[PDB]
Amino acid sequence: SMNPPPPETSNPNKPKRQTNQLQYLLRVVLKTLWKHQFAWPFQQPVDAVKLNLPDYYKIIKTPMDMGTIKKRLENNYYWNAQECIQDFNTMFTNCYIYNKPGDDIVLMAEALEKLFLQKINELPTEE
Ligand SMILES: Cc1nnc2c(NC(C)C)nc(-c3nc4cnc(N5CCOC[C@@H]5C)cc4n3[C@@H](C)c3ccccc3)cn12
Repeated sequence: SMNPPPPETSNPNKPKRQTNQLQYLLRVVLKTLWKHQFAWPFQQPVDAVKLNLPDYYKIIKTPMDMGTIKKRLENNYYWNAQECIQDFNTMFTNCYIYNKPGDDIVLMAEALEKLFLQKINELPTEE
C-alpha cells in the first residue's frame, strides 16, 4: 500500500500574520524539540512503505510530524498559535494510538511531549 501525500505546508490563498506566539513556537518550541535525542522518528511524515507498516494509514487518518509543523511555521501557514499546538498534540496522540503503551517509540514521544508541555506553559502573552 502506497503513502498518502504529506500534509499541506503552504497555501498562498490563506491569510498571513506575524505574532509573538507563532515566533516563540518556531524559535523556542520547535527548535528545542527538534534537537532532542528522541526527535528523529517525528522529524518527517511516517514513510509506511519504507518502514513496512501497511496498516499505519489504515489506523492514522490525520497524520502529523515536526517536519510538517516546521514547514507550516516557516510558510506562515498558521494564523493562531492553537493551530500549531493542535498539530503537535495530533502528532503525539497518533503515536499513542498506533503503538502499544510501554513501547520504545511511545516512551520517546512521552519524553518529547513532557518537554513540549513545559515550553507551552512558558508561552508568552499575546502582543
Ligand atoms: C511517528 C511514529 N509513530 N509511530 C512510529 C513508528 N512505529 C514503529 C516503531 C512500529 N515508527 C516510526 C519510525 N520512524 C522512522 C524513521 N526512520 C527509520 N529508519 C529506519 C531505516 O533506516 C533509517 C531510518 C532512521 C525508522 C523509523 N521508524 C521505526 C521503524 C523506528 C525504529 C526504531 C526506533 C524508532 C522508530 C515513527 N513512528
